[PDB]
Amino acid sequence: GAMEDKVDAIREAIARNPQEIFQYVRLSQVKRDDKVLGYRVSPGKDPVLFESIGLQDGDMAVALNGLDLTDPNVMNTLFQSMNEMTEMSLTVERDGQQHDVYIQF
Repeated sequence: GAMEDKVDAIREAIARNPQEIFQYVRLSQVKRDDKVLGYRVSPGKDPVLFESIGLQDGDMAVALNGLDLTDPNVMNTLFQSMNEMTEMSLTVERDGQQHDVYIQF
């Protein structure tokens, strides 16, 4: 009950300031031969949000709100655009299997 309420209070703050999502969901580039495969996703300031979205440790994001995360320049665009979005749809590869996960702010 209290974790759900805490997750709702984080979401509300993200809704008001979407870049705050990056305090909770950390992305770190994965490369193979100098090509970016995507971003390893890990929990940030309070892991409850990362957990609530359906993310697990070791997941690699390959698409985010329709942005192809193999594009070496796309992070520029992601950050420029985040404050304009009201959800995050993520496609992650998890032990070699893709999953779509979702949070509406």
